[PDB]
Amino acid sequence: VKVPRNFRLLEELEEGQKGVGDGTVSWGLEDDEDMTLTRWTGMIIGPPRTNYENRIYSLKVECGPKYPEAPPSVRFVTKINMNGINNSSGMVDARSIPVLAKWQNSYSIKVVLQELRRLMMSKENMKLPQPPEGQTYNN
Repeated sequence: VKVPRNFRLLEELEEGQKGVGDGTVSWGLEDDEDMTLTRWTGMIIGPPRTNYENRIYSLKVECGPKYPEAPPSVRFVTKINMNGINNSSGMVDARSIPVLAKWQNSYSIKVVLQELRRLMMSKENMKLPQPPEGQTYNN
C-alpha cells in the first residue's frame, strides 16, 4: 500500500471534518466505505455578488494512485457555466485551472475547491448566465 498517499488523504479527510478554511467549501468521501480514499465529493457555496449566489455546487473529485504527486480529476455534478467546465459532462479542464495545470504535491482537495471558488468570483465568470437552478449533468 501507498503509505504517503494513504496518510495524506487521511489528513485531508480529517481537515474536511474540522472545516478548515473559511467554511465556503467542504469535502469528504463519496461512500465512506472505500478505504482506497479515491472518490471524494466536493461542495462550494456559490459566491455572493455573482450569478452563482444562492446556489450550492456539488462536485466529484478523484484522487488516483499517483496522488498527490499527480493532480486529482474534477467534475461538477451541479450544472454550471464557468470557464473550464464542459457543458455536457461537468468535467473540469485542468489546463484552464492554474492549481491543476501547474499542480504541486503540496496542494490538496481543499486548495482545488478554494481556487475554483475564487475563479467563480473572477471577472470572466461572475456574470455568466447560469442554467436553471438545481440542474445536474445527470439524473
